[PDB]
Amino acid sequence: SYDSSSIKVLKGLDAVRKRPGMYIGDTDDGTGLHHMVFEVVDNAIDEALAGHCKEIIVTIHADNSVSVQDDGRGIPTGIHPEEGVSAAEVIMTVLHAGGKFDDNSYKVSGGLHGVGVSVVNALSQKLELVIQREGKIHRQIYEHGVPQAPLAVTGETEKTGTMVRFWPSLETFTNVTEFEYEILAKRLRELSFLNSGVSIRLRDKRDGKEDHFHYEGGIKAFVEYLNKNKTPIHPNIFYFSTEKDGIGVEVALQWNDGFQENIYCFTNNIPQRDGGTHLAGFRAAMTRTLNAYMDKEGYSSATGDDAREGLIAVVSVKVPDPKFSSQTKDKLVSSEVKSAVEQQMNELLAEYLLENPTDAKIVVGKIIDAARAREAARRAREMT
Amino acid sequence: SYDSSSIKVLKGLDAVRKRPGMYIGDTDDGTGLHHMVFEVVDNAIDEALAGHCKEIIVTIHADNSVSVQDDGRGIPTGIHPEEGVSAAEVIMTVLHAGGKFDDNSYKVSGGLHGVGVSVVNALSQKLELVIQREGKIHRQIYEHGVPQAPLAVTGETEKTGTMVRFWPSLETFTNVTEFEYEILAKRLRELSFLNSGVSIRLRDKRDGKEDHFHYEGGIKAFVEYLNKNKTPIHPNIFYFSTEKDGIGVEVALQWNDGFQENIYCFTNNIPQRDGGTHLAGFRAAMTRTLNAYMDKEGYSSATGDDAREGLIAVVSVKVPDPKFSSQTKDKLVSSEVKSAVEQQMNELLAEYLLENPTDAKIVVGKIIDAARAREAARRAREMT
Ligand SMILES: Nc1ncnc2c1ncn2[C@@H]1O[C@H](COP(=O)(O)OP(=O)(O)NP(=O)(O)O)[C@@H](O)[C@H]1O
Ligand SMILES: Nc1ncnc2c1ncn2[C@@H]1O[C@H](COP(=O)(O)OP(=O)(O)NP(=O)(O)O)[C@@H](O)[C@H]1O
Ligand SMILES: [Cl-]
Ligand SMILES: [Cl-]
Ligand SMILES: [Mg+2]
Ligand SMILES: [Mg+2]
Ligand code: NA
Ligand code: NA
Repeated sequence: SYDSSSIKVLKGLDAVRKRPGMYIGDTDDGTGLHHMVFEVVDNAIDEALAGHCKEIIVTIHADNSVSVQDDGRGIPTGIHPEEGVSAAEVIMTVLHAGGKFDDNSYKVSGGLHGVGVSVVNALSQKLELVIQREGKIHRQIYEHGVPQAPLAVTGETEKTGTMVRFWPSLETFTNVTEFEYEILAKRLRELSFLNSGVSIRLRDKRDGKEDHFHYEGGIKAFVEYLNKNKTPIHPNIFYFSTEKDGIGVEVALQWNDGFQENIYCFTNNIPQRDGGTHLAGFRAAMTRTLNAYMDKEGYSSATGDDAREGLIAVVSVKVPDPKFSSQTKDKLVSSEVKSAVEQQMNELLAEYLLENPTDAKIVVGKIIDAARAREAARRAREMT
Repeated sequence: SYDSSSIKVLKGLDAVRKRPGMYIGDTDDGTGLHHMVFEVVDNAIDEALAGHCKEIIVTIHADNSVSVQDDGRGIPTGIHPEEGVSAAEVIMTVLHAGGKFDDNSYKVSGGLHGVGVSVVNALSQKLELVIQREGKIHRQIYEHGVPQAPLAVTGETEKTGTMVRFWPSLETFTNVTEFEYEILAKRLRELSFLNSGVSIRLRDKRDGKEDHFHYEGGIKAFVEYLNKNKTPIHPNIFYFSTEKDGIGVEVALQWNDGFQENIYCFTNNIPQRDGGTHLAGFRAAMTRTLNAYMDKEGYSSATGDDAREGLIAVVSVKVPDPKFSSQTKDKLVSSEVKSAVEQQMNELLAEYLLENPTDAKIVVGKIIDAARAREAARRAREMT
């Protein structure tokens, strides 16, 4: 019998536990498990983007929990009048709740859905929250998303910051249930490059391993790092950072003598594994600008794929209200970012090629060689 | 100042309008716009999967609205006691609400989040709902997700079904704002193949164009259709349908003399553009089973990619509670589906090759030729 009693409304965090895939991704291969950490880290990075956090400490504990401490402003603790509990508890227990729906608290933030840490909470057997704010230490414990007691003051402090420690629920996560140091370290190293001036520490209490990431030089240095064990073919890394029409665009790139393409795209410091409009704009400007240069200098018919071979690039955009296809933010679907990146790249890459004739000549050589190899592969295929 | 008044909770459907990308996808290139239709169509298909709907009519109206009529059971109309309004209104105005959180109303369904038609409503300037149920016609109008009046009886009927007509909000959708016949027709043709016995009609009132899709022969015929304007190299399409361990697995495939691979994956009739665990299991069993056959018959070192060239396949699984990474359901992230597909394929594909020696020999020839062409391309590349 199909009638009004067949219709169910899921309340609070029940939807997250019921359908974890739409909130955290794959709960079996480890990627969802580590995403729990990255949600908490993204909130600390957002305090760093806002200018308030200079140190982040990520700890893998020996009982398979993870903690993240930041020295930012602290999650607000005052009573939220509408809901009648502390703003921190609203944040931990209510979907689509937070301080990133306008630009008053965070001008630019990776966060935008009001869901992230509420997901972490919902999918954790236990979560510990410690907040340092307004001279006071506040603490609260959750079990499966349920607060055990109201947020309470436990003492005094000169400091500000937020600490979240969580133990993931094995009723949700299967197969890969332990944290992998190198997965966390990769992401934290990249965040250090993206956030100059912010100390990021990683500690593993299982084995005593630790890292301290504090690179200077930003994404230009990130490109150097990524070519470290490769062989760059030209010495001058192309780089710019601009802020035009409400949108920050920062690009670095360099070709090496290998045959792979590795472009890393980020929006408000969140990676897009599956690319998006920023990558589409980057590719479009590279193809245009190189073809124009080869035409003006008399070297020209290669395509956009021949520009790929040997490329390492980082594209990092800063956007007031970006649009992603999912909570995991694997893909950027904001059309005006395609145009901002394309426009800035066309102008600054053309200047780069004019100002660095030796590099330009080497890169043209590489593109031509890629095209020559592509055409020979094709003829060889046809002939078998 | 960052404090508890900085924390905002979005209510009702406000979150959908605020962050449409996580609910509908890209609101500028047309893909989100057409997804609005497919959400409504998916709900009618779910009535068809359940055995209650034999006809679906999709109409593109001349004012740029779309309607979908089905002859299923009808959206329940009785008052939902907890919320105090009709179950239909709860469905249209509340996220994570519906009848697909257990298997009592729909054994198997594409739907699972309780979000789809509430998203359509939230992002529509206007929505018209007409429900035929229990001898009565019920009607309600929404504007920007807001009901204008409570659901009302308007007359009598011998029929059952649901009709939804919506006008998409241009405050949300940009650039591609008109419906494209061929986008809808492609999806509806594929749903006809996936749902034998269900009449699917498409009508465009802008120009009088119409289609009636009612293919028989199912996914085996779908593979024939997809090779129609190509040249299959062997006459016998591989096909099976089984239901083992709670999971339905149905596969059809055939090689052609071209060089592209086109695998179409579906879970409860919803396509996965970005693949997933069903595709991973399909690839794994193909590689294993073909290598075993080539080893036993003495033809063997090709890889999994050489099995790709010329392949057309459809993989359709039926799963009680699948896991997707997003509301748009582009990717299946359920580990036990990888194993069900892999296991069923290994057993039935090996039988197929034994029972059809002429086809097996042709397919082995094709795999070998693909490998030969791959190796020649590689040597040619190296030498430039
Ligand atoms: N470490 C932190 N320091 C200060 N405020 C924080 C911190 N973590 C969370 N918050 C606050 O809690 C809110 C909710 O966080 P969260 O549930 O992650 O959603 P969000 O960051 O706003 N968006 P999203 O992560 O994309 O879902 C944030 O918007 C902040 O207002
Ligand atoms: N055409 C229909 N006929 C009968 N019942 C329907 C129909 N459309 C919607 N419903 C009911 O309305 C509920 C909510 O639909 P919807 O908001 O699309 O979510 P869902 O189909 O359950 N899941 P999802 O589409 O994955 O978000 C369904 O679960 C059904 O109970
Ligand atoms: Cl009812
Ligand atoms: Cl406060
Ligand atoms: Mg967040
Ligand atoms: Mg639905
Ligand atoms: Na914001
Ligand atoms: Na169900």
